[PDB]
Amino acid sequence: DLIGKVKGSHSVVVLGGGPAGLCSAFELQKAGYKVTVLEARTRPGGRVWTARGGSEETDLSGETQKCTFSEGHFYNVGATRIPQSHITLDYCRELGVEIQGFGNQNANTFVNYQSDTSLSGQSVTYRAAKADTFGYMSELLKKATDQGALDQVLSREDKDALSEFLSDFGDLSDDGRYLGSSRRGYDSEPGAGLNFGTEKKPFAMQEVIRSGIGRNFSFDFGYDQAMMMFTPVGGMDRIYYAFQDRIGTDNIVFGAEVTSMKNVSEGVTVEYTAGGSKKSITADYAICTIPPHLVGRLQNNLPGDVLTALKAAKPSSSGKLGIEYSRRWWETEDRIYGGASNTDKDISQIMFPYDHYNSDRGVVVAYYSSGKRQEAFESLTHRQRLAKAIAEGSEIHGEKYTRDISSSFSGSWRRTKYSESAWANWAGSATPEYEKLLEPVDKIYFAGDHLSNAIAWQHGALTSARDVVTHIHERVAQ
Amino acid sequence: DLIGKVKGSHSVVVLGGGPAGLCSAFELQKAGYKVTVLEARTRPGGRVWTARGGSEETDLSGETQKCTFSEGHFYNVGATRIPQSHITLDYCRELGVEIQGFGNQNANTFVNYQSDTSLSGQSVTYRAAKADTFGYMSELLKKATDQGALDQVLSREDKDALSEFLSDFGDLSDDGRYLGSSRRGYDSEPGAGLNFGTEKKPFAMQEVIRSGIGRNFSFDFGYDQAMMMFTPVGGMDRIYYAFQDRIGTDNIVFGAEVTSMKNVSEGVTVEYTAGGSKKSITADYAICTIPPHLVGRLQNNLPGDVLTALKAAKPSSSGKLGIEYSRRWWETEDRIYGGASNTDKDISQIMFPYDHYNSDRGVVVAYYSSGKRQEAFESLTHRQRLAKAIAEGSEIHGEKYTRDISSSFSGSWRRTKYSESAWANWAGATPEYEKLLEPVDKIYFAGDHLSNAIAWQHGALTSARDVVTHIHERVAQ
Ligand SMILES: Cc1cc2nc3c(=O)[nH]c(=O)nc-3n(C[C@H](O)[C@H](O)[C@H](O)COP(=O)(O)OP(=O)(O)OC[C@H]3O[C@@H](n4cnc5c(N)ncnc54)[C@H](O)[C@@H]3O)c2cc1C
Ligand SMILES: Cc1cc2nc3c(=O)[nH]c(=O)nc-3n(C[C@H](O)[C@H](O)[C@H](O)COP(=O)(O)OP(=O)(O)OC[C@H]3O[C@@H](n4cnc5c(N)ncnc54)[C@H](O)[C@@H]3O)c2cc1C
Ligand SMILES: Nc1ccccc1C(=O)O
Ligand SMILES: Nc1ccccc1C(=O)O
Repeated sequence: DLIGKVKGSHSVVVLGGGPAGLCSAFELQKAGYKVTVLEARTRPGGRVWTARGGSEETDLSGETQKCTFSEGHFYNVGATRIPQSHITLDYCRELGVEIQGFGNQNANTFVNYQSDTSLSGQSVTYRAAKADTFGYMSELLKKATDQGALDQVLSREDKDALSEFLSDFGDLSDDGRYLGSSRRGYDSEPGAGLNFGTEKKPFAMQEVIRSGIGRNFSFDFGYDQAMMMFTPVGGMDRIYYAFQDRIGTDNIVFGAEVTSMKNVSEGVTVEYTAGGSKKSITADYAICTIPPHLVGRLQNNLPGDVLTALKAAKPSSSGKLGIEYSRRWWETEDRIYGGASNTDKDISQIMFPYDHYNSDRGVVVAYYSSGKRQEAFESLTHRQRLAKAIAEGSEIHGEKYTRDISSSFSGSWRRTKYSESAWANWAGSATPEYEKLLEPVDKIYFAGDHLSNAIAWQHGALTSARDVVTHIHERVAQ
Repeated sequence: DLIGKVKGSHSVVVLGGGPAGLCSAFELQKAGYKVTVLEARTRPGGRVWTARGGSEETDLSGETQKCTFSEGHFYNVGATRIPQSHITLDYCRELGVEIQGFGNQNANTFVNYQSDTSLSGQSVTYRAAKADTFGYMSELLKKATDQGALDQVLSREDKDALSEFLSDFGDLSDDGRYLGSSRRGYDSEPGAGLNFGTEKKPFAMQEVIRSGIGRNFSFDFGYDQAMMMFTPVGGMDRIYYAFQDRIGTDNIVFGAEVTSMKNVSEGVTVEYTAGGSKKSITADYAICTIPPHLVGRLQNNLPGDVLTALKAAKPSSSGKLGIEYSRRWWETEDRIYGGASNTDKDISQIMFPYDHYNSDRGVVVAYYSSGKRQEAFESLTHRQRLAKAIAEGSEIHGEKYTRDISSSFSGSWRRTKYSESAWANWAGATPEYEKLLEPVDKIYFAGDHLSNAIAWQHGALTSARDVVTHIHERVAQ
């Protein structure tokens, strides 16, 4: 469907076997091209990397971690969740990669933030934080409406409609006050007979407002984050092993470290080291998916203004750490099944698993941070990272967070070879550097999530691949 | 564990093999009681009923439906979703019954309501509706705050903190106005290069308010509805087949219509018809989980005031209708994976499946409606119910709703077999509810109708546990 069949013989070399490079290869093959993918790593998928039992990684600081998670247990060190709009889902369909729901919103996970209130550092469930925030917000807006404050922008009918909504939205008393709600939850669960349970009591208005316990609620609305969300059963990398299988390992050189990319008379020549040897491959066209800050390191004959453009896609920090617990305390004690706790601490968030519900063990993502709050972990050894994660996590979920730990494994994307970034931020943000890089450089085409309007999304890398393959095809057709 | 081991030889006859009965028998057996369950259906589970290929049901009007859903495809005609706090999840663990997420909130499903606006009968995604509703709500509160309307209840610091939340929560402009948002979604999806996509433009403040487009938002917050929600993989009934297998089919008589229940000198005697044959069983105690409005039909020696209390638990209407499509158009076209569309139409809601994502076919719950809006379907034939469900569904999801239909299957709880109600609606804890919590000598009542979670498995299971506990303490005395 992407493009028609190609007439005659035509070759492409793809640099990088991440999502953009594998998608490119896949589509080019379908159309009848000869394709070769050159991947530096020994796995397919790039920044889509799933940590499981056996995974070993040596980072740019020379520390080697060996993952020992139990069979079936894993976490996604990069890409982990997909919204419904993204072409990633269509590819899961085409490739036969089963998906399942990803818990991107949960009433029972915690918020915990510092403030000049008695709620400072205190863990509060989302449903409680929500009921209080929306209760007092609805009360206040109703107060202003009744007061006449909005008489110049609302009719009398409007005011009565708005009021009705606010009473229900905020679960207000009959006289317009927020006095609590069953929406907060219960200290004792409603049962049978005369066991009515006991609601959790509300916090006071000023402390709710000043605590900032609602600071993350808008996350629920993000176009790429709103429920429903999805993820492949058994890891996000299953998409890229499905791509690898379809392309054929014959057409993918793993452990191929590209060192040179040059426009030549016959197309593009790419030199790479694989198996200790210097190798060369020439093809009619090349699709370069190596992260833009790493492309400059190659030997090349790219024009000055292209090399300057590449530098404007600044690299960024992000990272995760996952802990296998031998007891699913979050489910058994906290009644949390998936979702994420959120905090202002460096850890940023604690993400609970979306598989093996009610089982005996599980991996928790003890932190997923970015920017400044990932810089706080980058330089730390793995052991140090873990200690900092458990310390900060115990401040949110209690002592239980320190118990029943089997193993752990971290990644910091700025510190990981062949990435050296989580994703690009273009200086000046389309920027002129981004625009420039959409243009082919003779027979060299750039592709990847940085050359999309969904940077840090697989959809970005995949729509980039698809656009580039379409361009090459339309050129070949003439 | 619920109760310690009983001493000696003690028997209990459980009437009904739905959740309350099966839980009762499970827990009693575990403590070492002799237990026999009598279930009128062929299946266990009661109002937990999952329709699959081969399912056949003749309702109280004499219409027989035969489900022909493809292998592995189904829908829950009764219980379908579980919140994290319910003991239903604990029993799924105990029983080894795999659970998965249930899609109880979706940004991409539609709301569709009648109003005296141009939005009347028009489908709007939840994310568009929310963005507009919360965008304008935040603008209006921020305006009032800035104008000094709330200076008597908020300090300057409070005002500044509230304003900060409001701009974020409403995605307001730098000058405090709702001007639209990427949160609404995109007419054209943002892609690569210069394919920026095109944001869906906002409705006006008046349109939003006067359409009542946000009337269903508070559903998201219900204690028993808030995400995350769960459901057994492959159907809710799988809980009750798991109970059945633990209890053992030698201790359950299916096809066993109870016709009498009496306190007698030897304990409690229950008469039932099974295979057209009249049978009788006597046990030391009975646990009666038959819906309360049905209890009066039995030959009995219950006190008058107990027969009167049972009549206070008024039956309620609810039903559903599933359609198998040979194409998953909701996923492929509408980018809807699970969740529900909501409406003021009789259909009430259209629920999209939480399994077989990206497959070639699936079952849509074309309606799940209660009260007035189920009465509207109850007396219709299934064919008429289908016709509608399709007409109204096509008004929300377009002409595609009418195409690629394979088969269908409906249930209406009031019209059906050994239920004759979705759940109890007590007249006016009421005195009648309270009265029925007491044994009637050696006869105990259990069910979701004697709980603070009526219309939840949690309510039936906690009722069963309390009854079992009471029987055990009594034997201990
Ligand atoms: C922390 C984090 C979280 C994310 N969250 C999500 C999410 O939830 N959902 C989602 O959809 N997306 C998410 N992503 C984004 C997603 O991972 C990327 O968009 C996608 O991986 C980009 O694909 P790419 O092909 O453009 O680049 P990459 O994945 O970076 O692929 C580039 C490839 O080039 C290779 N390479 C580099 N140098 C050489 C060399 N010298 N020679 C040969 N090969 C080389 C690399 O090994 C790599 O395989 C996340 C990413 C990170 C890191
Ligand atoms: C439309 C609908 C939606 C619901 N949604 C949910 C949901 O999403 N989540 C949730 O947890 N729950 C939900 N439920 C509620 C759940 O199904 C009930 O709470 C539960 O089934 C109650 O169990 P019970 O044992 O009290 O009664 P029942 O399930 O009604 O069981 C009573 C049993 O007695 C039997 N019986 C009747 N008469 C006789 C006879 N004379 N002799 C012998 N046996 C007899 C019946 O066949 C039946 O098996 C829903 C219910 C309905 C109908
Ligand atoms: N894709 C991302 C970009 C930024 C923040 C979070 C994510 C996340 O989905 O993990
Ligand atoms: N348990 C029920 C009670 C009433 C309304 C909805 C449901 C439901 O969960 O579908």
